[PDB]
Amino acid sequence: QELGTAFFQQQQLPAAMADTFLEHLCLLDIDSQPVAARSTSIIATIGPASRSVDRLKEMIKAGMNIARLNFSHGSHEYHAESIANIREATESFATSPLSYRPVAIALDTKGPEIRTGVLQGGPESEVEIVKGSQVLVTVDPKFQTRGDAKTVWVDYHNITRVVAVGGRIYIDDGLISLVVQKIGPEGLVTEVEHGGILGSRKGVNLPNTEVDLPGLSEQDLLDLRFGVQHNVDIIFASFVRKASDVLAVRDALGPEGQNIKIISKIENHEGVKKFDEILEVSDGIMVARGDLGIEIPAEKVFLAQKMMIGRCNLAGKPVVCATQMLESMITKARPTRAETSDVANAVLDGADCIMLSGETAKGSFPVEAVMMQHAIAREAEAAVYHRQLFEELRRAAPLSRDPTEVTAIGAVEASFKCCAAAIIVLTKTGRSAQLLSQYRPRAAVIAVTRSAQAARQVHLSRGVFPLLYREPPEAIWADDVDRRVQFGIESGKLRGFLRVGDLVIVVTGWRPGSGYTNIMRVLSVSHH
Amino acid sequence: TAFFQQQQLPAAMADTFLEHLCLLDIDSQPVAARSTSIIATIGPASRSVDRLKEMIKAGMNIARLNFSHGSHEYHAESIANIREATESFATSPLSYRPVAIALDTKGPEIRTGVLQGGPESEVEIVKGSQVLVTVDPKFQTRGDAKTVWVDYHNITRVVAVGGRIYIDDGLISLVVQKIGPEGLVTEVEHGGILGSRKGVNLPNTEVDLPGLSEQDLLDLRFGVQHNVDIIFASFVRKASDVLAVRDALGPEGQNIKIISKIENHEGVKKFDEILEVSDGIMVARGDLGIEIPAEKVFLAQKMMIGRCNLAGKPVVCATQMLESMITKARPTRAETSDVANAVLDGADCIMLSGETAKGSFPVEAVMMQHAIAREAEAAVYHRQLFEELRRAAPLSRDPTEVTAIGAVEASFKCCAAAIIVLTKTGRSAQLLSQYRPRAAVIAVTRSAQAARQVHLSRGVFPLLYREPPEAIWADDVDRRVQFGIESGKLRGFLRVGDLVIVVTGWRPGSGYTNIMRVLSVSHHHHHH
Amino acid sequence: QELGTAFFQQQQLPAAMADTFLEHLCLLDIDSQPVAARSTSIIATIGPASRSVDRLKEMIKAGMNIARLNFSHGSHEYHAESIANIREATESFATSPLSYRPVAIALDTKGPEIRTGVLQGGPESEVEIVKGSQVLVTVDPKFQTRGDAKTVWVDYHNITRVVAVGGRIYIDDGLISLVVQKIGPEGLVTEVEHGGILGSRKGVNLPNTEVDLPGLSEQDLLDLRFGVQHNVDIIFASFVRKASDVLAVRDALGPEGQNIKIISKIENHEGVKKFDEILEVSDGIMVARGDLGIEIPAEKVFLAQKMMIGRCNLAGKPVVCATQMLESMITKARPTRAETSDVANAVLDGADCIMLSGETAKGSFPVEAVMMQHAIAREAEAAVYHRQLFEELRRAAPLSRDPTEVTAIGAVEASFKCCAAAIIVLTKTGRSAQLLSQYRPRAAVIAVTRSAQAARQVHLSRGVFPLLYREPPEAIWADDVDRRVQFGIESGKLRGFLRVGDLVIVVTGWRPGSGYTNIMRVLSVSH
Ligand SMILES: Nc1ncnc2c1ncn2[C@@H]1O[C@H](COP(=O)(O)OP(=O)(O)OP(=O)(O)O)[C@@H](O)[C@H]1O
Ligand SMILES: Nc1ncnc2c1ncn2[C@@H]1O[C@H](COP(=O)(O)OP(=O)(O)OP(=O)(O)O)[C@@H](O)[C@H]1O
Ligand SMILES: O=P(O)(O)OC[C@H]1O[C@](O)(COP(=O)(O)O)[C@@H](O)[C@@H]1O
Ligand SMILES: O=P(O)(O)OC[C@H]1O[C@](O)(COP(=O)(O)O)[C@@H](O)[C@@H]1O
Ligand SMILES: O=P(O)(O)OC[C@H]1O[C@](O)(COP(=O)(O)O)[C@@H](O)[C@@H]1O
Ligand SMILES: O=C([O-])C(=O)[O-]
Ligand SMILES: O=C([O-])C(=O)[O-]
Ligand SMILES: O=C([O-])C(=O)[O-]
Ligand SMILES: [Cl-]
Ligand SMILES: [Mg+2]
Ligand SMILES: [Mg+2]
Ligand SMILES: [Mg+2]
Ligand SMILES: [Mg+2]
Ligand SMILES: [Mg+2]
Ligand SMILES: [Mg+2]
Ligand SMILES: [Mg+2]
Ligand SMILES: [Mg+2]
Ligand SMILES: [Mg+2]
Repeated sequence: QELGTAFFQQQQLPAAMADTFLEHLCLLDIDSQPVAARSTSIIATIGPASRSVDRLKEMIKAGMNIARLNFSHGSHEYHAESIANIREATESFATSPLSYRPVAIALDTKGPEIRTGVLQGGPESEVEIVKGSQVLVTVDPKFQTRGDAKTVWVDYHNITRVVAVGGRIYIDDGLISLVVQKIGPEGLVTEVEHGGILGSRKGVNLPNTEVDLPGLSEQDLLDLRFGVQHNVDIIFASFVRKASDVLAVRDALGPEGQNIKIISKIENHEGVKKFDEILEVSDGIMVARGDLGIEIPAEKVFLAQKMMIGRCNLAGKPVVCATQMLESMITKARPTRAETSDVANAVLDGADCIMLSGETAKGSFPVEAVMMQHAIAREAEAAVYHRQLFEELRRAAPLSRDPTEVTAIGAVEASFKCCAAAIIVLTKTGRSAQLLSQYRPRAAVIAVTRSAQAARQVHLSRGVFPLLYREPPEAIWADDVDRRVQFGIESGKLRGFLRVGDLVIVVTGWRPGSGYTNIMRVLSVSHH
Repeated sequence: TAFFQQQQLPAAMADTFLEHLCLLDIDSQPVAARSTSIIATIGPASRSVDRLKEMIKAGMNIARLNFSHGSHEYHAESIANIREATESFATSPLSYRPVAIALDTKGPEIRTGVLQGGPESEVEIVKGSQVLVTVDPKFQTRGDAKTVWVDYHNITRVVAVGGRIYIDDGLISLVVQKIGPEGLVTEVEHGGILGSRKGVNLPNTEVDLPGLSEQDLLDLRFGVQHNVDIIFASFVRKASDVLAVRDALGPEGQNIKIISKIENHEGVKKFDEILEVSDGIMVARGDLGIEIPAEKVFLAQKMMIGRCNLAGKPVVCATQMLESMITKARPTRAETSDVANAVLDGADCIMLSGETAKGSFPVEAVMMQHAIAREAEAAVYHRQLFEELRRAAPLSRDPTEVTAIGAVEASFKCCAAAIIVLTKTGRSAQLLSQYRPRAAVIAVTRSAQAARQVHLSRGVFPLLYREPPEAIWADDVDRRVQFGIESGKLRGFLRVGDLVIVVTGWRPGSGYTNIMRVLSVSHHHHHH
Repeated sequence: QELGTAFFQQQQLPAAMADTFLEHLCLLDIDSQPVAARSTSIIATIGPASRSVDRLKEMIKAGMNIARLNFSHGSHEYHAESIANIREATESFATSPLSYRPVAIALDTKGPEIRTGVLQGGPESEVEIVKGSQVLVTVDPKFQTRGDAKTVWVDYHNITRVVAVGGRIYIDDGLISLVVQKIGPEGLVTEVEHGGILGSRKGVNLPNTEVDLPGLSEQDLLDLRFGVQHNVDIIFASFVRKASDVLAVRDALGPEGQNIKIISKIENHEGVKKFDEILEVSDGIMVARGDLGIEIPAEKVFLAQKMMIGRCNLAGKPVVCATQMLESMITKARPTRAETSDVANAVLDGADCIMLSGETAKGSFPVEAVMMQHAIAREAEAAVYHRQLFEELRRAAPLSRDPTEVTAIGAVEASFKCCAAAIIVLTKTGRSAQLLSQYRPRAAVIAVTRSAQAARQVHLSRGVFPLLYREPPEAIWADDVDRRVQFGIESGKLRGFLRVGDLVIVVTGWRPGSGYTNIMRVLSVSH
C-alpha cells in the first residue's frame, strides 16, 4: 500500500501486476532496478584457472554457491587439494556470520562415457586438429599418453567394431568431427571434417550407435568412495540413461553416503526418453547441454531444456541448466548478446541453478564469469511472471495431506499478500525450505539450520539462503526455536534482507526432529 | 476412492466452467455442513416453543421479526420463545446452535385502510371502475370498492395525473385521472380482490416520507432494549439513511449489525455509497420487483451479490423463494432453482417470509432450503471463484488479512474439513469467509452476540465457548482450539484423519490474529 | 468510437466487456436496455385456455414460437382442432409477408407413463383429495371415467403388485401423496398424506419400484402416425430412458417421418444416467422438471438441469427447460420472484427454449405468461457473459474438418469483431443456422430458407430467426443466392434488426443442396 510510490516501480513490480503474459512482457522496464537478493545458485567448475585459495575467495565474493569437481579430469590427489582450497577460502569468511556463505561441493562422475587420452605434451597441453588432415583413432594402449595432431587414443576398446566407414566420430562436445575412411589393425583412419584445438581427455560421441557401457566402472566406484570420504554434498551423475543408473549410484554411496544428493545429468536421447523414471528416483536434474547437444540435433536442445525444467518445477525438484552459457568469456571479459540471453532465459524457464564449466575451470576470466551470471540472474528473477506461475502450479500440482507442504503453500501465498521481505524457516535437512522454494516466492527463503551439510545443500533450491546456527540447544525447546527465528531476523537485518517495519513470514514446527513443520506466523520486524 | 466421487469433486477439477457444469452429478452426495445461513420470519405458524425447536433442528440460523406487523408485546413474546427454544439445547455445549434475532423495520411503507366490513372482509376492485384514493380520516375504517384510504397523508400532493398506484404486492393498479379536493380520482387499470391494510407502491413518484419515522425510532429502541443482533433496515435509499439508523441505535446499540435493504430504484442507483457504510445488504425482492420491472430484478440481485462478494460483506437473498410452500408440502421447480441459484450467485444468507411466518409447512420450508443450499454449495466452481476473489482483494500489511488468505489457500491444498478460528468479534472469521473456502470455518468465541452475528457470513459455524479462563493464556487458547475440533467431531463436520487449519493470534484482544497451523484430527481428544 | 458511446451503455455491454465473471456480475445494470431481438424460443402448451384463433393470435403476438400438443390429454380429434386453430392464427399474418412468424407444432407423447382416469363430471371437472381421508386406487374399468374424491382409477393394470403396504403413490408431479394401507381385491386402499385439487388424467409416479412398460405402446404408435399425417415438426418424446427408446420412436415415424425432430424428454433417474447415449441419437433434449422433480429428490433437479444444458451446449444440440417456470401465473396476473429468476437462470444456464405448460394450457393468463417469458428472456440474453462462453467452447469442443463447422466459428468470431447486427445464412434444413447458434452470437442469425418445415424447426436453436423465401428459382443459381441474401437484408431492415451502416456477416455455399456451406462475407448494409 504505502511502502512508497517508489516501491511499486522497482523489481519489475508493474510487470508483476500484469493481467496477461503479453501485458507482462510489454511492462518490463530496463530502469526498474532489482531489489531482492539473487536467488538462482551459481555452480562453478573448479580447475587450473580457479584452484588457488585467493581466486576461490574472489569467486565466493562474486556469487559462487556450489563448486563442481569434474572426475573426468585431474585425479583424486588433485581434487583433494581443490577441496582443501575451497574449504580454506570458505572458512576464511567464518570470522563473522556477516559475510559467511556456505559453499557446496559437487562431484561430477565419469560415468558411461568415452574419452580421448592425454596428449604427448601432458594434461595441460593442446594440439591443433587441422581440416582435411588424416587422423588415426587408435585403441593401442601405447598411445594412451602420447596423443598428437595425427593420432588420437580412445578408452573404448571396441570403437573399431562399432563405427562404420563414412560414419562420424565427434570430439569435445562436437568441437571436432572425424569421418572414418578405413578400418584395420592400426585402428580407424579418419579425415578431419571440422577441426579445432584438441585438449587431453576430451569427450567422444558416436552418432548411429547404441554403445552398451557399464554405468558404474571400477574407477566410478573409487570416485564415489572418494566423494563419501571427503564429505561432498552432491553427486552430479553423468550420462544417466535410466532409473537403474540412479539406483546403482545410490547403492555404491551406501548408508554412510545416504544424505548425499544425487543430481542426474541428462546428456543423451535415452535419458530424455526415460526422464520421468529418472527424475522419480533422483534428487534433481542437470540439463547437460554439452553432450546432449551433440547426442541430439543442436536445434532440439532447447525443447529438452524447457521440458525438463518444466517437469522438475512441477515435481518440486532442483534443476540445473549447464554448459556454454557464457562460453566466449573463456577468452573475453564480456559475454555475447546470445550468452546474456541464454542465462536470463534459463532463469525464466525456471532453473534453480546455473553453471559455469570452461569459463571458470580453465578460462582467463573466472571471477568475471561468476559476476556476470550473478548480475543477469538477479535481473531475470525480478522478471518472472509469478502470477501465472503460481496459478499454474495450483491447477497442476497434486493435492497434499503432508502438513509441511500445506504450510508452505499458505506461507508463500501469505508472502505475496503483504509483499513480505522474507520467509524465515527452521529446517534440519533442507526439506521445509525446499517446499517453500517450489512456489517461487519473491520473498527470500532464509533457512536457519544447525546442519553444516544441509546449509550447503539448500543452494540447489532457488531462493533459499542458508544460515548456519552454531549455538548449542537452549534448556527449553520453545526458547531454542525462538532464538533461531531471532537469529534469522537479525542476520536478515545485517545482510540487508530486512529492515524494521518489514513483514516476515515465519515457518516452524510443533516438536523437534524432521517432518513436523506445520506453523506459519506473520511478524513485524522491530528493533530489540 | 469414494472420497473423490462426493461433494461434486469431479466437477470441481474441471478446467472450464462449461466442463464443470457438464460434470455435475445428482449421485454425488454433499458431505460438507451447510454454509448458507437460513433466515426464518417468525409469526403465527412459527412462534410456539415446540415449533421453534423443530425449526432450529431443521437449520434455522436467524429469526426475523417483521415490525411491519404486530405489537411490541407480540415481538417480545416471539423473542422469549425463540430464546427458550434456543437455550433448551444449551445442556450440550459441543452441539449447541446459536440463533440470531433480526429486527426488520417498518420503514416508510404506505398501507391502505380497514374495510367497512372490518379486517376479515374483502371487496372486489373491478378494472375500468373509478375509485377515489382519500386521506380523509373518516374513511380510515370505511374502505369499499370505490373508496380506498391510505396512511400517507401527503399522497394527494405528490402523485401527478398519469401516475400509477400499486396495491397489495402490485396486483392492483390505479392510474390517476384527476387531483381533486376529495383526493386522487383514479381508474382501475388492473383489478383484483382487496382486503384491509395492504401495501402500496408509488414507483416513478418521489415520496416525501422521512426514512426514520416516529414508529421506527420506537422499534429501534425496542431492538436495543431486547438485545437484538441485527437490523434489517427497510427502504434504504442512500448512505445518510444508514447513518440515521446507526445514530438512533445510540451508543448502547453500536455493536448491532446494520443490514441495508435495497427495495427501490434509488437504492440500486446509490448501492455503492450504501454498502460502504452498511455491514451488509438485503436484496428485498418483494418491493424491488414492484418498484422496478419484474423482469429486471435478477440483474439487480446478481449485481448486488457480486459487489457484496467483492467487498467481503454479507448479502441476503429474500422474498418468495419457496412461496408455494405457504400452502403446499413440496415447492415448485422454479422455487428450488431460485434457492440453488441464489447460493451459486454468492448469497451469504437466504430468507423465508410467509413460508415460515404464516404458512402450513414452516419446518419443511426450512428443511427444503437446507437441502438445496447443501447441494448448491458443493456445486460452486471454487477454482474460478477463489482465483477471482484472490486477485480482486487488495495487498495488505494487516496480519489478520494476511493469515486469512494463507489459511484459505492451505485449506484448498489438502481439502481441509475445517478452518478453526478464535474470534472475539467475528472479524477473523469474516476475513476467511470472504475468500469462499470449501472448508467449514468453525469460529470459537466467548461472545454470545458474535456467535449469533457471524451467521451472516457464508461458511461460518459459531461455537459458544463457556469455560472460565485458564490461568495461562496459551493454555486458554489451546483449550478453545481443542474444543473447536471436539465439537467438529461430535457434529460430524470432522472425522479422524481429516486435516484442519487452525487460526489464532499472538496475544489477547481483537486484531492480533497472525498464526496458521496444520493439525490432524485424532481419535483422541487432544490434537496436533 | 463512432457508433456513439450510448451504444456501449445499452445491451449490458459494460458487463459484456468485463475481464472476469465476478466483474461481469458487478457491472450488470437495470438501466441498460436490451436492443437485440429475443432469441430464446418460447414453447406454449395448447389446451382449454389457448384454443381460440383470437387467443392464439394474441399468443403469437406475445412471442409464442412453438405450440405443444400433449397427447397425455384430450384425443386425436381434440388435437386436430387445436392444430387447425394454430395454423389459422399463424397464417392470419402472412398478409405482410415479412411480419409473418413461422410457428412450429410439437407432439408430446404419452410414453411409458401411468395416468389416472377421467373424473365424474368430465375432463373439465376437479375434486379435492382431502388429507387424512381414505382413497381407493383401482384398476377396475368401471371407474375409468367415474373418478371422484374417494376412488381414483389408474391405467397400469399391475399396480396392486408393484406397490408395497406403506409405500407412496404420487399423483400429478407429486402434488398428491397417498400411502398404501392395505392391498386387496378392489385395489389399494390408501390414506392421503398430502391432499390437493385433482384433475383428470394426472401422472402417477412410484418411488422405489420398477415398472415393465414397453417404450412405445399401441397408443404411442397411433399418436406418432397422427403426428406424421398432420405434418408436425417436433416430437417431444416422454420418458426417454435409453438410446433404444429414441431409435424406436425414429423407426415408428418411418421414411415418411424422416425430417421430424426428436427432442428426448429426460424425466427420471435412468434418463439422467443414460444422458450421453440419449443425446447422441437425439436431435435435442428437454429437461422435463415436472416428472423429473418427483422421480428424483427435488433439491437435485437444478444439478440435472445445469448438467444437461451444459452437455447439450457442448454437443451443439438444442435443449429445452420445462415445467413450473411461471406456475403462479396459472391464477395470478404477475409471477413470483422465484419464477422470474428461474426463467432468467434457464437462459443464463444456456437453454435454447423455455416452455409453458398449465400457464398456457389451462390458466387465466396465457397471453401474459408468454409476454413475461419474452420480457425476461430478452434481459437475460443481454446478460450472457459471451467472452467466457466463447473461449470455453473453443477450448472444449473438438477440431473439425467440416466446412460448415469451420465457416460458422469464423462467422461468429467476425460478428463479434465488428458488433454485427446480424449473420445472414442460407439453409435448406436449418443445419447451417444451427452450427452458428452453437457459438451463441450476440448477432441475430437470420436464416433464409424455402423449406416451411425448416423455418418452423429452427426455432429450437437460440438466436435463429427464420425467413421463409417464397420466390421461384432464377435461371442462374448465383443470382438466386444473391436474391435470398438481399431478401435477408431487406427483411432485417423492415423488422428493425438492421439499419444502413450496420455490418452483417453473410454465410453461403459454393453449390446447391445441403452440406456445402463454406463462405463468409462482410457486407455494409446499402442505400
Ligand atoms: N580439474 C581439472 N583439471 C584440468 N582441467 C580441467 C579440470 N576441470 C575441467 N577442466 C578443463 O576444462 C574443460 C571444461 O570442463 P567441463 O567440466 O565441462 O569438462 P568436459 O570435458 O566438458 O566434460 P563434461 O561433459 O563432464 O562437462 C575440460 O574439458 C578440461 O579441459
Ligand atoms: N390438451 C389438453 N386438454 C385439457 N387439459 C390440458 C391439455 N393439455 C394440458 N392440460 C392441462 O394442463 C395440465 C398441465 O399440462 P402439461 O402438458 O404439463 O400436462 P402434464 O399432466 O403435466 O403431463 P406432462 O408430464 O406430459 O407435462 C395438465 O395436467 C392438464 O390439466
Ligand atoms: O525441514 P525439516 O528437516 O523437516 O526440519 C524441520 C524441523 O525443524 C524444527 O523446526 C526444529 O527441529 P529441531 O529443534 O530438532 O531443529 C521442527 O519443528 C521441524 O520438524
Ligand atoms: O477476530 P477478532 O475479534 O480480531 O479476535 C481475534 C483474537 O482472538 C484471539 O485469538 C484470542 O483472544 P482472546 O483470548 O482475547 O479471546 C486473539 O489472539 C486474536 O487477536
Ligand atoms: O444448411 P444446409 O441444409 O446444409 O443448407 C446449406 C445450403 O444452402 C445453400 O446456400 C443454397 O442451396 P440451395 O440453392 O440448394 O437452396 C448451399 O450453398 C448450401 O450447401
Ligand atoms: O557434462 C556436462 O556438464 C555437459 O555435457 O554439459
Ligand atoms: O421487505 C422485504 O423483505 C421485501 O420487500 O422483499
Ligand atoms: O413432461 C413434462 O413436460 C414434465 O414432466 O416436466
Ligand atoms: Cl396437504
Ligand atoms: Mg564428468
Ligand atoms: Mg563429454
Ligand atoms: Mg562440459
Ligand atoms: Mg557431459
Ligand atoms: Mg418490514
Ligand atoms: Mg419491503
Ligand atoms: Mg406427455
Ligand atoms: Mg407438465
Ligand atoms: Mg412429464
